[PDB]
Amino acid sequence: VANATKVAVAGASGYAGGEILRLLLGHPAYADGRLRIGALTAATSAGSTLGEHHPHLTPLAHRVVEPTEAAVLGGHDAVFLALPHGHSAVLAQQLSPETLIIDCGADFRLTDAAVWERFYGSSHAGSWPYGLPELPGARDQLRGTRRIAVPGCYPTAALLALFPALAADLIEPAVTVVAVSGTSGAGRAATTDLLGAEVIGSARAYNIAGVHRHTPEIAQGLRAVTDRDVSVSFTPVLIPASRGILATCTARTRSPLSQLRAAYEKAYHAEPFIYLMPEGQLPRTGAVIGSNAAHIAVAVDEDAQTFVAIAAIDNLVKGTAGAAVQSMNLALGWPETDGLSVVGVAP
Ligand SMILES: NC(=O)c1ccc[n+]([C@@H]2O[C@H](COP(=O)([O-])OP(=O)(O)OC[C@H]3O[C@@H](n4cnc5c(N)ncnc54)[C@H](OP(=O)(O)O)[C@@H]3O)[C@@H](O)[C@H]2O)c1
Repeated sequence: VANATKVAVAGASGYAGGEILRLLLGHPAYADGRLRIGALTAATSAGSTLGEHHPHLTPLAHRVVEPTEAAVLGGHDAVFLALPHGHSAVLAQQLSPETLIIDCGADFRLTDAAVWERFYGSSHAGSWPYGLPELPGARDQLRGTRRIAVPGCYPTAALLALFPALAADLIEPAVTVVAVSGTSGAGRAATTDLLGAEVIGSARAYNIAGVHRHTPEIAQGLRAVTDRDVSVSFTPVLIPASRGILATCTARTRSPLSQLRAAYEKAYHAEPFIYLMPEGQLPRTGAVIGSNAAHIAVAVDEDAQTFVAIAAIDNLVKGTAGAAVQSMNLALGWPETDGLSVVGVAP
């Protein structure tokens, strides 16, 4: 059990960095003095105050953003990396080795070098314990870890929706995922196609037909629960919301619905963040915003011989920062649910 942890956040001015800070402010270790918020770093934002970026985080508004450098990041027991991929290997190498390093990007997520290279165009750096505690065998690798690779947002929703059925061998291993997402998932770098005037009142699929980099990440998590050949058709759709992922996940099945439901019960009955919808209810992203919860319902389309699983998460909490803090709690030997509410902020 960690006694006193001074935390830095690299990429503090971005959405993921902002959300880590929000959750750390609400964490009971912050309140009782055991967790201390240190250096807040970025690139070009350095020299500005945090309030200029995250006006919702008023207790920290006056903090001056510092450059993202080893000298600034030194002397922290834990360092969150909330930066675009391709910096954390370089950066992680510069930090004291015993630092708990929690990487929100993709660099340490994937376990196959040829898959990595294909989708990311660089040499594979390797892999770190995957920050999705609810996956079979995941929680054990996170306890006492000094290294965490936080999952992508879409794979979190897809894996939670699909792994129990596939693990029980109750569906075919060719899965289809169509997931809608709020725009905060795309980050805070200004581009035309993320402007409000463009996104408000409009929906669009993007990176379709296997080009999205989260495709192999879904396939990897699934391959860990079955011996069968997994395929993934993944289509992300940007919708006019700031937060939220609703993943619609399908696969061929000939199994009774009651057996599929039993597989979800077994997987999730004692998982505090997973909420199985009551009969006749279905998830909505509105219900999970600002919580670390995933709300899940499953069904069978008999005419179509198709299993349907719906999963809703907050992309910034269970999809990113909440996953990071949940995994942090595990790494430090603190109660896993600390700082992480299952109650949504709705309407
Ligand atoms: N947002 C999500 O829903 C989500 C979900 C899953 C994973 N992630 C991951 O989180 C990471 C950041 O995403 P985001 O959505 O939070 O992006 P973002 O909102 O654009 O913020 C990016 C942050 O990184 C900083 N940065 C950029 N280049 C840097 C550099 N060369 N050195 C140091 N800092 C640099 C920026 O600083 P400046 O302000 O100075 O530019 C900013 O603080 C990505 O790897 C992404 O894959 C995000």
